[PDB]
Amino acid sequence: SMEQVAMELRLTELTRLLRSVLDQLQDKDPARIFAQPVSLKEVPDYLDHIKHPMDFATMRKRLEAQGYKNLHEFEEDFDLIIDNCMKYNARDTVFYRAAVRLRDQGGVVLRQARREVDSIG
Ligand code: NA
Repeated sequence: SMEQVAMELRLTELTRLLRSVLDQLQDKDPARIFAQPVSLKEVPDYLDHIKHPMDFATMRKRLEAQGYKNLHEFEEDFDLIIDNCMKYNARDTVFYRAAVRLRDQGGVVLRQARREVDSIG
């Protein structure tokens, strides 16, 4: 149907907007602390601590399969990156501190992307 094609164009356009959001968020992580999944070789107990791991590569895979239906879903995954790190790592670590910074600096990027998704429908 033509209705299905239009829904598809909307998903594609959301995907394009989210790809740019994701590059912008990831520049707020120059150290590449959240670039890839936590290694289970190197942190074998990780899953006893954190039930839903997230990272930017896993988000990028989901994105390119147009697996985000809206901004809220995308925000949930971003927030898992931060919230996971702040539980697993203590306050006085480079890892926790990099989450706080990614959070604060990501907040601005997301505040405008919410306006762009409402605005552009
Ligand atoms: Na903790």
